[PDB]
Amino acid sequence: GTRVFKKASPNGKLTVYLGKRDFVDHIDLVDPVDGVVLVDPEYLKERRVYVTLTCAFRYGREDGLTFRKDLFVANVQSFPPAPKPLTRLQERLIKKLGEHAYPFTFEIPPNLPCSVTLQPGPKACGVDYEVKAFLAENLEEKIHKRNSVRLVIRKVQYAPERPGPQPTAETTRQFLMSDKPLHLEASLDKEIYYHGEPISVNVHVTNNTNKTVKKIKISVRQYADIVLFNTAQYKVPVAMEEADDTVAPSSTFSKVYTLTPFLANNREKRGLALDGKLKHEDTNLASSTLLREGANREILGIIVSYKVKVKLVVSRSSDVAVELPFTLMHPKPKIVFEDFARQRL
Repeated sequence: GTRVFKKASPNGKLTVYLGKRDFVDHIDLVDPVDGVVLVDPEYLKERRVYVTLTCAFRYGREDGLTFRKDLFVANVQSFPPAPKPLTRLQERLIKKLGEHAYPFTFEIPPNLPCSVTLQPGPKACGVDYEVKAFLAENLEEKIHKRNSVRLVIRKVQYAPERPGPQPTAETTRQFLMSDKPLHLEASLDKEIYYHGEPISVNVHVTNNTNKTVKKIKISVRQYADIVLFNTAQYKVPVAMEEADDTVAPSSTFSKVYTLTPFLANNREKRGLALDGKLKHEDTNLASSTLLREGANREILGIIVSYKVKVKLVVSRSSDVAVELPFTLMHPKPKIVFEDFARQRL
């Protein structure tokens, strides 16, 4: 039936239940983090149960950190209940789990960065979301690790396909020791693409020169800018098609090329922004960072964007190129207990 993900604290006395691992950001709002926390009463002994949701930017090795910045923290006291309406899943889970199952809910602000991990090779950085449930007498009391449970949830970006005009074409005019120019014009089929979806690139060349285009290189490039702790810029090709298609002198050429950027091909590449850990199978290339008008760019930690590049290799050699921006999003999303740990393949 309904899949519910759970994780227990090391001692087994505190257990957290969530409906999903990935909470979709719909730009306007984010899926609520609706969960339940079960507690052992003999072990409770008149202690409070807290649940914390943290969004943090981290920089440095996973394995005392080098850098960590909390971008958002939300705390809720689940036991005793604090002076909110429950969801279908929470109501269904309390009935099944019993009188010691207490609800927790967080509303993730939409302006926060989506989950992103940047692998720089043999160091790392990223934005992570963590649900932490723990039992204690107050927030000021230092927590015992066996009395706490940590679940790494993700915020993933989804945007609906653009209802409007076609994506604008990119052009370039270049003179190649010539009286008249070579005109390169390219366009993409859509503005928004999802992970695993092919990208079609409509290439148009009006070569009014006496030179010949010997080949056409089509590629998808990821651009990842680190904007916290250590300002840096990465550029990684994530898809490449080298076509041996020529454009004769004084001639017009037109062709549609299709490419699909896949993480599977770029596991070895460095400076690559992913939407999760490389070890987890549900990880894809990072989605494009949506920049709202007047938003603080710095507090997003890592800014990801994509472009398709169309390069014409000319004989003499020389290069004529255009770059086409596009948005890469997470695909449209979609009682038995399951472990929260994400699978590797």
